[PDB]
Amino acid sequence: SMDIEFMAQRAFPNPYADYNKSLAEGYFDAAGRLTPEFSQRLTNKIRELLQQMERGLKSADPRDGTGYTGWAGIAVLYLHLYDVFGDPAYLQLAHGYVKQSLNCLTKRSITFLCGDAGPLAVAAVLYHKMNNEKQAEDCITRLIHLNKIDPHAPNEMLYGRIGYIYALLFVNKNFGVEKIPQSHIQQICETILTSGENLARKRNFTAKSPLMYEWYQEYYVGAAHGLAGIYYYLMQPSLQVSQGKLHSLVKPSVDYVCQLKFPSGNYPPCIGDNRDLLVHWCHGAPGVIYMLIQAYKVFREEKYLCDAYQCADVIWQYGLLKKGYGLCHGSAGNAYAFLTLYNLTQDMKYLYRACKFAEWCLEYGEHGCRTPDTPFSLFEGMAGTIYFLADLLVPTKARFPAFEL
Ligand SMILES: N[C@@H](CCC(=O)N[C@@H](CS)C(=O)NCC(=O)O)C(=O)O
Ligand SMILES: [Zn+2]
Repeated sequence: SMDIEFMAQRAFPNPYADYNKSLAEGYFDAAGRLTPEFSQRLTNKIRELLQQMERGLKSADPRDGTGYTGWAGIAVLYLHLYDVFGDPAYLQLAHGYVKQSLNCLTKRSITFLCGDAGPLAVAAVLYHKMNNEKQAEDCITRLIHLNKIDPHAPNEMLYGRIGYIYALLFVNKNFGVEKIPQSHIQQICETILTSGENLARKRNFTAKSPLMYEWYQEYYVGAAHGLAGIYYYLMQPSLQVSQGKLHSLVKPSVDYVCQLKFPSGNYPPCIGDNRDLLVHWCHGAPGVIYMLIQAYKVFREEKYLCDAYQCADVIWQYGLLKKGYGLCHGSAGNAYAFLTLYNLTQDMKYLYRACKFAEWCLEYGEHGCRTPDTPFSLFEGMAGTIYFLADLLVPTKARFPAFEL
C-alpha cells in the first residue's frame, strides 16, 4: 500500500465533536440509558443490515465454519441477537448455522475463533437454549476431548491456548453452572504459565520480564496473537492465578509490555517493531486496552488506568479505519474499546464516544471502505459490525465478542 508511514493515513479524520453534557443528551440520559430515538435508529439499521447479511451468506463458503470467518461466527451473532431482542427467529437462524458449522470440523485447530472449539462450544449452548441435553452434553465431551490435539500448541487467541480457554469459559458462562470442571481449565492454564517462563529464560528476558510468548516467529504485543491477549487472560479471576504467581510472574510481564508503548500512546505490532500505524483490536491500542483495564482492576495502580485513557484518545483520534467497519480491525471493533473503559470508569465521556462511532457505522458503505475479504463474517465482516450495534443497545452488558469476558 501507499499508507505505510503513520496511523493518520490508515484512518479517517474523526469529524465528531468530543463529549459534553449537552451533546450526550441526544444519545443517552444521565443514567446512560440510550434515548429511544437513538435505539430506534441503531435497531432499524440492525434489521436493515441483517437482511443484506442474510442474503450475502448464501454465497459464503460452505466449507468455512470458523467463528472468525464462518458459520459458527454467524451462529454467535444470532445467539446474541436472540438475547438482545427475544425474537425467536434469531434462535432458529442460530440453529441452522451451528448445524452448518458442524460439517466443517477439520480436527486441526483448538481455538474458538479458528478451530473446532468454535462450532462445538457454540453448538453446545445453542442445543442448551433449545432444551436438548442430548447434543448439549455430546458437544461438551467433544470440546473437552479436544485438549489432546496440539500439545505443542501456541498460547494466543486465534491458534493458541487462551483461544481454547475462551471456548470453555463461553460454555460455562452460558450454562452458569460450571459444566467444564475448574480443574480442566487449571490443567491448561498451568502449562501456559510454565511455558511462558521457559521461553523467557531460553531468550533471556526473565530478568526484564518473567514471562514471554511467541507465535509465527515473533513476540506479538497485541490482543489477537499477542502478550496483551495472553496476560489479559491470566489476570482473569476465572483462571485462578496464585496471588503470588500473579505478582511474581504476570504483573512485571504486563509492566514490560506497558513500557513498550509508542510516544503516540499506541502499541507496536511486534517486539522490536517500530512502525506505528496499526490501530486494530488485533494490533495496537484497541486490543492492548483490555489488558491495561484488567490490570487496573487487579493491581489498582493509577498508571494502568492512565494508559487506558491514553489508548482511548488514540483510538478516538485514529480508530475510524479505512480498513472498514469490522471487529478484528475496523471501526466497530475499535469502538468496543470505549465501552470497556466506560464500564469501568462509568465516565459518560466513553459511552458517548462509543455512540459516536456507531454513528459512523450507521453510514456503513458511505465512506469508501474496501469491502472485507469475507464481507459478512463475524470478524472481518458485517456480522461483527451488526454485533456491536446490537450490543451497544445495552452498554453495561457489552462484551467484545469471542474474547472479552
Ligand atoms: N482478511 C481481512 C484483511 C486483513 C487485513 O486487515 N490485515 C489484518 C490481519 S489480522 C491486520 O493485521 N492488518 C494488517 C495491516 O493493516 O497492515 C479482510 O479483508 O477483512
Ligand atoms: Zn486484524
